[PDB]
Amino acid sequence: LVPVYIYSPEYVSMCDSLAKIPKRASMVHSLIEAYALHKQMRIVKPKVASMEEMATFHTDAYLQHLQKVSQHPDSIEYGLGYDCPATEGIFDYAAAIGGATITAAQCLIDGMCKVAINWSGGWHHAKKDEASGFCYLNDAVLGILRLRRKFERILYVDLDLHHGDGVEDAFSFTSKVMTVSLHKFSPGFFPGTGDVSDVGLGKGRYYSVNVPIQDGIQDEKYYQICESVLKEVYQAFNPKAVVLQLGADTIAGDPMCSFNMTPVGIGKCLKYILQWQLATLILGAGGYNLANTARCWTYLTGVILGKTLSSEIPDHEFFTAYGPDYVLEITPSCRPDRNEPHRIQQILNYIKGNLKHVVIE
Ligand SMILES: CN(C)c1ccc(C(=O)NCCCCCCC(=O)NO)cc1
Ligand SMILES: [K+]
Ligand SMILES: [K+]
Ligand SMILES: [Zn+2]
Repeated sequence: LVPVYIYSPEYVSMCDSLAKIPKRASMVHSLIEAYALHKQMRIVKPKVASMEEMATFHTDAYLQHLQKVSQHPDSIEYGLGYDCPATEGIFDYAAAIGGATITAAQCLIDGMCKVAINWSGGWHHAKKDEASGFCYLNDAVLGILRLRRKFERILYVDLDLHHGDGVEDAFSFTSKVMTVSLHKFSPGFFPGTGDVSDVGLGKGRYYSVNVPIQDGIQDEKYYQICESVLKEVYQAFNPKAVVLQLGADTIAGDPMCSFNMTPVGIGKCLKYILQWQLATLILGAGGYNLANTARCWTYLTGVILGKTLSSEIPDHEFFTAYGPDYVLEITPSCRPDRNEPHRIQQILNYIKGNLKHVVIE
């Protein structure tokens, strides 16, 4: 039907308080509203996740400590400290984002929509009892566990710059959820996991697909790799629902300065997934050039709505942040692509061999 847009003014205000991305949620929604895209979507207010719902993946012990420090020596033991500081109210922030993704997943299984959007979600590094990489709660896993009540095989596609290790670890032992992550992979780069030989464990073996990619990849080659993998994944795995993480830290201009992507390339990967006509949960999380992240997700929202957007950024609250040209398009950086053609073919062929075992159920 009409895409569902998870939004409430209190929810965006909560997401703006994250120290790593101040006011990014307001910038994203303000630009989407500036293009009047919210009038073409069904606005759904997100609920706050309960302790029972967060406990479907996270352990009690980790959730108790998170709730205590939210209002300590054992904080480092649960991954709280450096990348994830235990600030006041951090448990309610986690429950808010986790509940937003659960809400979007609930809309999918109720037949209310075929696409549900929660751009502020997709924190894919958190483990069942350990925070990691700015992630205290793994709302992506919680969203998958909610769709799992109705859909038998769920495909998780992680297009963030970083490896989605938390989601992959959560389902590394099952064949009922397949994780596919395209990410920068280089010794020293966070989180350091997700080589192409990472395929899963036990009965989940060959149901974890990882595409290690080097710096400087652009739209054309990226869609070549993504369409090649998604085509083989769709025919070998035959999914019934898709969870799509679209972190914008791959876009040119991001301080990560690794990939050299534009939203047009990500949108072509998104169009290929929407053509499957499946229930699709859209997440974001990643993105540290605030204006470029709003640019990307606004463009991707238009791709979902099938609309073509005006190049000029309309005047709004955060208009001054869209220099230097104040247009929606993003120009790739003039730096080399470090992806050798023979290395990419070697990675794709290795994945093709792994997926042949999936065609032998
Ligand atoms: C300049 N400065 C203080 C820092 C710069 C980079 C990092 C970092 O990458 N840390 C490793 C954790 C990265 C997790 C990124 C989360 C993400 O986007 N996942 O997709 C840390 C501090
Ligand atoms: K990824
Ligand atoms: K798996
Ligand atoms: Zn990232």
